Amino acid sequence: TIENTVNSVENLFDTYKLNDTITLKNRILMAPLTRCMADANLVPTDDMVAYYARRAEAGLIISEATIIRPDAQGYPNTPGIFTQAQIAGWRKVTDAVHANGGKIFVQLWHTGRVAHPHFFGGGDVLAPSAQKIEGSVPRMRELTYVTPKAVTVEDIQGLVRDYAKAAENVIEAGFDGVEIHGANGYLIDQFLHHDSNRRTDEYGGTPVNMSRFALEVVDAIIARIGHDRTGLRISPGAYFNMASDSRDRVVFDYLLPELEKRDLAFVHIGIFDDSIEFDYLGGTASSYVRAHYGKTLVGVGSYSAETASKAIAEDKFDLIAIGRPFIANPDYVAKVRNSEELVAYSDEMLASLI
Ligand SMILES: Cc1cc2nc3c(=O)[nH]c(=O)nc-3n(C[C@H](O)[C@H](O)[C@H](O)COP(=O)(O)O)c2cc1C
Ligand SMILES: CCCCCCCCCCCCCCCCCC
Repeated sequence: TIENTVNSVENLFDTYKLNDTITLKNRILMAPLTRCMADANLVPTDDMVAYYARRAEAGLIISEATIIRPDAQGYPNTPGIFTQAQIAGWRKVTDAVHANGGKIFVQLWHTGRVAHPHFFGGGDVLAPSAQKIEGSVPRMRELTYVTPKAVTVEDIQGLVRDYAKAAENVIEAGFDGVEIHGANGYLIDQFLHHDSNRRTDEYGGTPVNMSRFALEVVDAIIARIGHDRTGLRISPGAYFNMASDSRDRVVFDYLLPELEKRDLAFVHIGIFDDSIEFDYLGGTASSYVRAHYGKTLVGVGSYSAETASKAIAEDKFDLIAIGRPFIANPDYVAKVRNSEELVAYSDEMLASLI
């Protein structure tokens, strides 16, 4: 059991060969963490360069979610990678991480129905279906979510194009690869769940159809940058801006073996506390995926170094992403290596980019 922790987490420091292109120096990933600190042009700042550079002891950094085009924006100051200036800003980040002996993937984002037109000149919010989420944008004054426009198949083609163009830009910006943000209720996840996907065309209504958009995005990105540089984050369990539906499981039962055919760099779970069991998945999100997918898996969500080490020892997943503790402890890896006390995260830490 994971709770029966032991007095060594040596396995976290194992070298891990993702594939013939990339070997990680340890099993510890910096989880993607939106910080809302990019500039008015959504260009990474020199403060963001320093922030990522000081975490280069991680085996791999996954960047904050990075938007693929303007109508993807749902939160303030989230960086993009669709303009030349954005590419140049990210190149400073990746050069600094590499110079510090690290590796970094960008996380490519479209928020779908969680976008807000305040950020993009009053344009249409896009989603699989005209199903609005509840509420308003967090930490902003009165930006109520709107009913999305159900994308047309031409919109879908343009979105696939723009994911692929972003992936090309990512390589120009010097990243080691891309994590596709297929998780946490955002655009790709919206196609994979019945709450958000009420379509009756070739993108809805069956597991094959509901998986089609995700697989088209994956395949278009692989065609641009290669499978060894492409990972995917997924949320089989509904929990953020997503209502649950008992039929969603069979979508993922179809998707996961299809993903295995693409020989991705990794699949990564998107969850906050992986100790939570989901009724519809027969247990935890990671155990569900591990039962349906036989290649490298990144676990995440309320793990300590000790419980992550135990889970990996027990073959539950291969790599551990660490989120909140990497905000509270820039030197997380060194402190874990040296058995030093770690500071607990508090939400108040988000005000500071350190
Ligand atoms: C402030 C904050 C921002 C986040 N932003 C993202 C994001 O950009 N992309 C994403 O996929 N997950 C995001 N997450 C989720 C984390 O990647 C991670 O799954 C979560 O924090 C659980 O891991 P932890 O317990 O180690 O923090 C965010 C989490 C937090 C706390
Ligand atoms: C945007 C990143 C930071 C978000 C902070 C607020 C928390 C969002 C995630 C909530 C995690 C708990 C989910 C409750 C869902 C029920 C599932 C069983």
